[PDB]
Amino acid sequence: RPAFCLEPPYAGPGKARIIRYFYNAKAGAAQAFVYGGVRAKRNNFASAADALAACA
Repeated sequence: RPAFCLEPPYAGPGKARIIRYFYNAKAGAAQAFVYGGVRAKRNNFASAADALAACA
């Protein structure tokens, strides 16, 4: 799998409250986190299905 799939989630400095998904390779799962709306990293998906498609 791509290296970015190993990143922990990055909320960023923004104050928005947007649910996004990251791939947790240790758990083999797509997991929800709250994203602040700015400075997204690569392991940041709109849905669990998208995270799994890229990283599973």
